[PDB]
Amino acid sequence: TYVQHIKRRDIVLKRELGEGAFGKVFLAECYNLSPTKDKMLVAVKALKDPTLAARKDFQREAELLTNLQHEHIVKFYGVCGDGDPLIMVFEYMKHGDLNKFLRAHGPDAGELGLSQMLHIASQIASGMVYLASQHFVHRDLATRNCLVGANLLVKIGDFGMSRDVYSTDYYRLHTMLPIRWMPPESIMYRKFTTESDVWSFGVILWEIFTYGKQPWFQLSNTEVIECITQGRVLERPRVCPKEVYDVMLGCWQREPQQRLNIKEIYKILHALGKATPIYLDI
Ligand SMILES: Cc1c(C#Cc2cnc3cnc(-c4ccc(N)cc4)cn23)cccc1C(=O)Nc1cc(C(C)C)cc(N2CCN(C)CC2)c1
Repeated sequence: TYVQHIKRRDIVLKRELGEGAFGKVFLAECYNLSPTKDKMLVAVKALKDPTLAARKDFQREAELLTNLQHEHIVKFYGVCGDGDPLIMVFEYMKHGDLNKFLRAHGPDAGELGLSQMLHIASQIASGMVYLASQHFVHRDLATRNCLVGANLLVKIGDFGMSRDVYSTDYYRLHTMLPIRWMPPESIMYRKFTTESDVWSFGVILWEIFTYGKQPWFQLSNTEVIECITQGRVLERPRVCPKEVYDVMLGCWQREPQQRLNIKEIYKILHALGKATPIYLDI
């Protein structure tokens, strides 16, 4: 597909946010982008001196995000031309990643109410309904890969593992894998499907209702693999309503075809809310 072309001259970097496998991410301003062409905040990913593999991954990401557009998928504005660094431009989400957001509202840090937790969950589920409709399998759904904007707006992205910060969330089972978020068939057989994404969503629900705590925090990586392989599941958080835990269990059926599908999950989460927010388009 064609990707929108942003001029390098129109981007002004303001602050560095982090670095992944695919280069540094910055808060920036961009001109000539908004309908008024007035400057607007964006996030910029910059890849310096990219290898061939990095260039290919950059192109794959740009094409994917041009094609996958939805209210709850991270919004992508375009790329700069060929050169160094390679630059990709995203919508700025001012509250950052959902895992840090959840932790900032947790007891170990006011707090988030049931309505707010369900709204976060429902928005992620909505994004996943869209991904499933495009036959896109994400493989790394987790709150660390979701962004939070104004009005508790949550969108799904994929940032990968941190380049500069120590992380406990990935383990080399080749490739680093988010094993704590994965079902038995993904760990044992590398089978990744919409159904393994549903498993991960159940783990996201657990993250939300524990304010971002790491799944299986009490277990080493080796113990996690054995635990998941042997069919143990995450325990119900004390502040988690039984109905919400029952949705998690619906995600965590050992047989993938017995799991709730994400459309079913979306409907349930929406019925579970006492006063589900109303979505408008004007
Ligand atoms: C949004 C984003 C960005 C960004 C951003 C942005 C805008 N505002 C903020 C605010 N905070 C952050 C922030 C700060 C700290 C930390 N730890 C995480 C995020 C990022 N922001 C950077 C790199 C990659 C992406 C991104 O999600 N790329 C993406 C998305 C998708 C969708 C279809 C799920 C797919 C892909 N793929 C590429 C790689 N993947 C393995 C397979 C597919 C890449």
